[PDB]
Order: sequence, then structure tokens, then C-alpha cells
Amino acid sequence: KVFGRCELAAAMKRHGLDNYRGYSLGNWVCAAKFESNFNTQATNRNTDGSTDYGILQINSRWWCNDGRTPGSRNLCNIPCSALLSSDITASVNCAKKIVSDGNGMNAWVAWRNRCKGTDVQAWIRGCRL
Ligand SMILES: [Cl-]
Ligand code: NA
Repeated sequence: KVFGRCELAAAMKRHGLDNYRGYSLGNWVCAAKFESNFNTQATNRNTDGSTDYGILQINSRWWCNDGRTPGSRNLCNIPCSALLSSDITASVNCAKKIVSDGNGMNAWVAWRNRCKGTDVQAWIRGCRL
């Protein structure tokens, strides 16, 4: 599913991401825009053989099982394919674990390079929330 900007903001808010670990909603929308272009079906393979999955590009080396990342963990206790669903619940629940892991949203490279320090409230402007 490709979400609209305000549609995704509303779904993220309903699932508890606004101000989760101190990160306002616009940070999460900005990260999703640059990680996946709001597309739940996005995948990207990394040089180490791991793959990033879904709207927040969650990586199989640590967070989900895809059966093809040797030596990896599955800390979210999910198949990686669950992160591609039109329902973002599994992605949000796993993102909550990631952002709690010590580095905050710096875990998302696109957030650190394209969202951090910018006017992230622009991403929720005009939305009925
Ligand atoms: Cl947009
Ligand atoms: Na933090």
C-alpha cells in the first residue's frame, strides 16, 4: 500500500508514535517518506546480505527473520514479510523497540541525514489529527 502523508500520520498517531521516546509525529512521517516513499512493500538489499523491509525499512540483521540472513537475530519476533503489510501495526511495534535500543532515531540513516534538525512539523501540516 502507498499511504498518503496525512493518512500515514493519522495511522501512526493511533498506534502511539506521537512523542514516543520524545520524537514528535513529524519525525516518524519524515523518516517513512525518505526510507520508503510511504510504500509498505519497499525492500532493499544491503551489502552485508541483510535486507530492509517495509515503510520504515527495518533490517533483518537484528529485527526480523527472513531465512536468508545468517547469524542474524529476530528481536521483534516476526517474519520480515509481516513488515510489508498494508496494516502498519507490526512495523510500528517493531520501531518502538528499535528507537528504545539506545541511539534513538539515529538507527534510521535517512532520518539522521534528511530529517534530524529540520522543521519536521512541516510533515504533518494541514492534516486533521
Ligand atoms: Cl509527500
Ligand atoms: Na533519544
